[PDB]
Amino acid sequence: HHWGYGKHNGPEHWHKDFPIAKGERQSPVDIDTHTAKYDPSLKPLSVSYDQATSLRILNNGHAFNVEFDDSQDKAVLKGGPLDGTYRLIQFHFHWGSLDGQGSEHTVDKKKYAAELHLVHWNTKYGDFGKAVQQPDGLAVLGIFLKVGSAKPGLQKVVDVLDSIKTKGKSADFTNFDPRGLLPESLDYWTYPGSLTTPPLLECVTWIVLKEPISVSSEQVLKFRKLNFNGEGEPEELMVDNWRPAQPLKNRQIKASFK
Ligand SMILES: COc1cc2c(cc1OC)[C@@H](C)N(S(N)(=O)=O)CC2
Ligand SMILES: COc1cc2c(cc1OC)[C@H](C)N(S(N)(=O)=O)CC2
Ligand SMILES: [Zn+2]
Repeated sequence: HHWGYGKHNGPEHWHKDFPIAKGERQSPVDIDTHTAKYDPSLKPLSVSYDQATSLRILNNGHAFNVEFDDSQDKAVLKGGPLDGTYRLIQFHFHWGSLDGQGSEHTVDKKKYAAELHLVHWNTKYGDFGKAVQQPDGLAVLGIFLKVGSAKPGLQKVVDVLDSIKTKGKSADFTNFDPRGLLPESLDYWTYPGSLTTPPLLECVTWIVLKEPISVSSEQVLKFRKLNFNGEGEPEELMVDNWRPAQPLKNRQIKASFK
């Protein structure tokens, strides 16, 4: 019926319902590290998550979303390429069926096992639905995951997944601190792009950290036990929920580091 990640409804089909799929600023993209240019005009990046208030985790049939109370100026992203203040609304991941794929952005064509997206909206537009209608409406902080050592700050997420196995299920998810998902370094690449799922709106300033976080094989295996289907339907494992790299077109990727 609707869009997803399969042969018959996956990324290569999305353009029929969402023609912007073939637009001028689509995401993700390949980050060619040799062509990205250091930009001295970039101000320092500010990730201020100390007062973040998580609420709930939801399996939406595409990924799982950890949702935050964004009714107050709490968890915010500022600086870097951004003008003004962007408020955290949710995070989610994209991942693969195997450790050699899963990320949406690639780095010199390298695919990581997964990619975390911390989604923020520009407070100048008042709320998320108005923000996605603007070219500078969203800022998505993207963080690569590689398989190696466990990420202790991820385990609370992993352990709730059994309770939201299928599409439409949610669970209370309070007091989760997203600071535990960040790598040491805030070095990043940035470029103007889009949502990577329908409606594919061209409203995102992408900020993709250079340093991946490490998660354990067991952690990512638990992601792959989720289901795309609803309860009581035949099992379709939630794997390979990533859009591949799209044409860069008339864009430059800027680096925050020399
Ligand atoms: C049977 O019903 C289907 C409905 C749709 C699709 C596939 C289906 O079966 C394969 C995909 C191709 N489009 S979309 N949004 O362009 O990916 C959504 C509508
Ligand atoms: C349905 O809930 C959401 C899903 C998605 C996003 C935000 C959501 O709630 C705010 C953002 C925009 N991503 S992405 N991959 O960072 O571009 C697409 C998927
Ligand atoms: Zn995403």
